[PDB]
Parts: sequence; C-alpha cells; structure tokens
Amino acid sequence: VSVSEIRKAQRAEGPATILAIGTANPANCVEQSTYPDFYFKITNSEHKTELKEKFQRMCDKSMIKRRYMYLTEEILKENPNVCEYMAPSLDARQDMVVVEVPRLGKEAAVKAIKEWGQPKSKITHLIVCTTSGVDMPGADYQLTKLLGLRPYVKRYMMYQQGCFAGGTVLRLAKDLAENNKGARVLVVCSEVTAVTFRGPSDTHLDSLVGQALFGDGAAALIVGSDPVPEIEKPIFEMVWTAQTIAPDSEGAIDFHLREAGLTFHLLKDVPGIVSKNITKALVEAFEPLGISDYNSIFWIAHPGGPAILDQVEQKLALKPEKMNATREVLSEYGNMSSACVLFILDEMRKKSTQNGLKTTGEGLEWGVLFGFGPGLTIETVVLRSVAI
Amino acid sequence: VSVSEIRKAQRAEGPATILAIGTANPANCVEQSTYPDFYFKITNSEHKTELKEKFQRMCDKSMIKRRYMYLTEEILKENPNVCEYMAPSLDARQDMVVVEVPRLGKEAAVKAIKEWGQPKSKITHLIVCTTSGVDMPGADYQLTKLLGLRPYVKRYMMYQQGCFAGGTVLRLAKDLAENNKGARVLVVCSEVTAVTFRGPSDTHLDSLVGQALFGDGAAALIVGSDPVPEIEKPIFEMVWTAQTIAPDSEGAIDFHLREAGLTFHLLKDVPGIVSKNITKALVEAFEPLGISDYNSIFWIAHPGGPAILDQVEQKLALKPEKMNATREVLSEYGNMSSACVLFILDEMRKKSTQNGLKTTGEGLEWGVLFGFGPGLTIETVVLRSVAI
Repeated sequence: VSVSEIRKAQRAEGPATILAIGTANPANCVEQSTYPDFYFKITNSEHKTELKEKFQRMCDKSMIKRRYMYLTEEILKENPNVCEYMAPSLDARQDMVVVEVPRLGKEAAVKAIKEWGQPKSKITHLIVCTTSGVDMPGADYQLTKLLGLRPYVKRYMMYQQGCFAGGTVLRLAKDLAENNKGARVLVVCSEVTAVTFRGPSDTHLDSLVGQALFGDGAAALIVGSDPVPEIEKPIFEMVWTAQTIAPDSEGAIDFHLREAGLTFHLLKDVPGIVSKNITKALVEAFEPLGISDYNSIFWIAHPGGPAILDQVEQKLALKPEKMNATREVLSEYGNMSSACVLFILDEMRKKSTQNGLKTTGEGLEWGVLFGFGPGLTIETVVLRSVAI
Repeated sequence: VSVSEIRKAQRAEGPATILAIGTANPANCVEQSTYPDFYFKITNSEHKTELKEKFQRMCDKSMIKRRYMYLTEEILKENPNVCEYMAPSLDARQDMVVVEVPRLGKEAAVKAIKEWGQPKSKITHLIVCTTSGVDMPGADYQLTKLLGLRPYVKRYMMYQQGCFAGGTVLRLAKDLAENNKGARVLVVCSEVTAVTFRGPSDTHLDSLVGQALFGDGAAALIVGSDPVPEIEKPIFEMVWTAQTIAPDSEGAIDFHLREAGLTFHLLKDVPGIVSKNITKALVEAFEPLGISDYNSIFWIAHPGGPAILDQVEQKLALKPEKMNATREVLSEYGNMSSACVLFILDEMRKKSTQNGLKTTGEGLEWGVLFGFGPGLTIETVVLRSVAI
C-alpha cells in the first residue's frame, strides 16, 4: 500500500471556490434613529441624560440605519438582569443563543444549499462560527441535525472568535476544499447579540459603543474545489490567505465571557491601528501578484465601525466607491461580527450581476477581503472574481 | 497571473507527518487511592456516607493511579463556590484557566519545539485546543505571545470541543500541512479541570463519575509534510481521517458552560455506544487498505473511562496488549480530554524506540487513533508508523 498513491488520489486540483451564498436575520428590525430612546428606556436609564446624549451621538455617527436583533422588548422585560450593565445573566443569555445561533444558521444554510442546487448529502465538511454562546455538543452538531446532513460530515466548531472570523472561516474552508477531492464545505457564520446586550454605564463608554454597533445575522457558503462545469456555479475563487497581529495593539479589543454575559472593551484606537497596518497586509498579498494599485481590485472589509472604513480609505486614497458594498451592509445590518464580510460578498456579487457588470467583483478581476478583531488581528483573503 | 500555477506551487507534496511531541502537567500530583477522602473533605461532604462509598468504588474501578491538577487544597479553600456542586463560580474558574491553559501549553510546546530542533520562526500555523475556559483574544494569541511565534502565524482556536478533539486537531493539522508547501504546524492541546471540578451530589452520579476521571495535561506536536531528510525526524504519518456521530446516541454526553462552571452529564451508555459502532469506523478506515485483522494494527483510543476500553477490546477480540499504551496513559494521568491521545502517541513511540522495535507503532506498520466525546462523536485518524 503506497501512501503517495493514496495522497495523490485523495487531494483536489484547483482553487477553492465559493459556489453559493445565503443569508438570514432575526425578524425584529431595530431602527438606529430611535434606538437611543428605546435603549435608555428598556435599560431603565432614562435619568442618565448626559450619557443618553453621548449614545445618541454614537448612533448618529455609526452610519448604521437599522439592525436585526433576536432580542425584543418582551424578552428584555422578562430578563431584567440582561438590561443591567453587569448582572449575573449568562445562563439566561446562553439559553437564548444555544437555540437561536443554529436556528438562524439553518435559515442561511438552507438558502445557500438551494442556490448550490446539489444534494445535501454531498456536503463533506461543515464549519460553524459564532461568538455568541457555547455548548457541548456545539452548534455544528445542532446544524448537522437541523439540516439533515450526513452524520459523518467533518465538523469544525469555531467558537468565541470575534469580528475577524469571516476571514478565518474562508482561510480554513480553502484548505479543506483544496486538500480533499470532491469535498464540499458548508460554512455557517451566525452571530446573535443576546450575549453582549447590556445596560449603559458612564464609566464604560467603550462597552456603550458596542451597543450602538453590534447586530444579528447569519451567512452561509458552499465552498469546493473543481466545480462541475455548468452544474455548479463559481462566484469567487480564493487564491491566498494570511492572518497577522498588528504591532502595538495589545489589549486593543477584548471580550470576556463572564457570569454577566460577554463583556466588550476597546482600549486602543482601532481605526488608527488598522489603517497604520493595512498597507503592509496589502503588499504581502498583492506584491507577488504584481499589483500595487489598490483601486484596481475589489474590496471587502469588516465594518467594525465606520471610522475603520474612513481611515483605511483616507490612508490608501481609495476612491469613495471602493467601500460601497461594505458600507451598504453596515448601513442595513450594522456590525454582524463574523457574518458581515460574507453578507458583503453577497451584496457585491448580487449588485455586480444585477448591474450587468463583467465580473462578480464589480467588473474587476482581483480582490481582497479583510477581517479585523481581537488581537488586534487582521485576516486577509485574496480573491479572484468570476466572469458574469 | 495563472491561478493554477499559483496553486501547484503553493501546495505541499507528501503526507502530513508528526515530527515532534512534547507533554506537560501541573506539578500537583493527586493520588487516586486517597482521592475520595481528600475530595470529600475539600467539598465538605464527609457526612455523605453512602455517597462517599460510591465515589470510592468509582475511583477503585477507574484504573487511574494518579492525576495532575492545577487545583490545590489552598486554591479550593479560597473558593467554596467551586467546591459546591452548583454555585455561581464561572468568573473564578475563568480567571484560573485563561492563564493556566496557555501556561501549561507553553511548557509542552517548548518541549516539542526543542525536540524538533528548527527555529520557531518556521512555525507557520498554530492550532490550540481546550475545553477549559474561553477568552478573547484566545489562548492561541496568548501562546503566540508567550512562545515568541511570528505575529503572522495562522491561528486556529478550537474551544469547547470536548474529549474527542485530540482526533479533531490532527484531522485539522493534516489538511493544513498538506495543502501548504513548507507549512509547519504547532498543535497544542491543553486541558485544565478547574472549570469542571465541583462538589458531589447523590442525585447526580454522572457528574460524580467525571470527578473520578478528569485530569490536567497539555500535549504539543509539530506537524509538517515533506520533512527535510536527516534534519527533521518523522514519528508517525497521517493517511486518512473521519468524524461521525453514532446512531441512537443523542444526549449521551453533554457539557454546558454555565454560571456554575462547566457541568458534565452522561445520559446513555457510552462504553456501549462506542463498542457498538467502533467496527463500522474500522471498516471505513481499513477496508480500502485491505486490512481486517484489528490485532495487526497499532492502537490509540481516547480513554474516556476504562469501560470504553474494555468493551471495545471485548467487542473486537483485541489481545490485551493492544490497549497497553492507552492504559498506561490512563494509569499515570487520568482522562486529560483532548490531550490524552497525544500523550498516548508519545508513550507508544517512546516505548517502541526504547525497546528496540522496528517501527514507532509497536513494530507494526498501520495504526488507528480514535477520539470519543459529545455527539456521541467518533474521530478516526489512520496512521502509518516510521521505521525505527
């Protein structure tokens, strides 16, 4: 028995390719314009006038028009510990998200599998990614059961990853699809803010920022190498990936899982760290490709907050349109953590196709997707678009 | 720019190979024979006499001689909520394991890197795995910092996976090493029972079993394809992997992360489920290699409890000696969750080299490693030994 014969026959041939994208959000749509009034009332903080005004300026600066939240006024009224800034509430929050993550994930996955059009039994690997809650068996096992995947699907349960993990799940699905002939990877990012929602505190203005930004949603992909011509439909190709930790950024973004739920802290200037280190990431990715004009590639960036986007645009002298799809997703859904960049890929490919452009990457060939989050970590994914 | 040229040049050629293994445990050695007395007095349960006799039988039948534990008597007296069966204690347990997981993994990682011999700057990928605590940035970031790995090391943080993830980390490391030319993966499993230790309760004997069995330990590997001859030293090769969920096992094993720490439940006969489905797993792995004599391969099985081992042995008619490495690890260290199977690979290759056998897999060519845990999930990894 030859291990090299087995290895050759086992592996796929071409680049890992995105073949379908499906998204989903909780039904409750929350307008940002009236959020400050709603939030300060539901957390019983209507007396904190100076703090409410501060929040109002945060929401107004957010560039977020609306968010979808599983949390409702009725749920919050049954959980006063959730509405305080710091009250023992993990068990309640966990009971919401252990169900809502996989539920929401299932709606996005069903849509992606419908688009792909192939039997669900051809799904050989499943990657599930959430920052909301944890359980054993995890959300990967719950989604295997809910969707009726084969019990031998190969699972990768990525918990407590944070905002930057839309990048991580592509970097992982790339290697699973490329290394294994026939592999078809379902990828599901599903993020629900019930573990981070909390009352306001004037000594914790970073925590308050998270209340203006974070929203819910789930996105699902089908990733595979060697698509079957005219049966499967490539959308984007992944070519190269990287993950790095920016210098001078220790403690920049932290989240702790405690008895009071998932806390959020911002100790450094994120927009300034990301914009100071984005050029280095682009040169690593693009220099080996002979490309140095960053307006000549299509862009996907995790919209941690609008300032990250403005500062990256300013630093590199991106034309205002480069961030359009990214900003459109921030405007319609807010910061959905790991799911955001996947929604941004969906928006771009849908707009490109609806608008009759020549490729799924806004008529351009090469593209870049970035994930930003705790560390301070930067994930990079180099993509190629597909004609039509 | 040709993507297929980029893809051919990017990928490794040969099978993912284990190139170094290193292990570490907390200094505190806890004797099993006197554990009952010690455990019942630290938890205030002396008055519980039927209960204590039952824990004594558990400990006597566990076939564990000793365990290593970060938790000491001094630490427990400072945390009565941890010593109770169900009290608010996650904040205190997190504070222990956010620090101790990476610290303990660092010790094993240093040992594996020393064995390997190559500059730690050549480590391209890092997989860290733990069922003990969660934090953001996670234990992967902490380990990157503590070992001085490059900031651009590609990280995979596997949290809340459970017993069975010694198999999961090898399955992951195999695709990472094989798809990426020059990739060298540092794998670190580190498990600390400070999040699961709790007081005894006569109506929760499944929980009590966990307190006879779980122990602390970290194991680290270097995994890479295309070893440099006579510079790097292959120990085992990975050839094929699988993960599946046993039929009829819904709810068999569950752990929930709550305000009271990580709870542990056993609702079905695990030794029975495993033993009933181990043959199917074996034919899937070995039928394609033409092998049906399960005494002809070397064995590594996660020792969930000794009864899993006994019932698998009886089911297949393994000679008693097949489980010797597995049982020696169970004997000296107890169930260290994900790390255990890694400690077994170390034991086996060390005994086989020490004893002058022809291969690192007990003088046999082909071997199998199994991880068992929540789902009920069975991880399979097919291994080939190395000559001498």
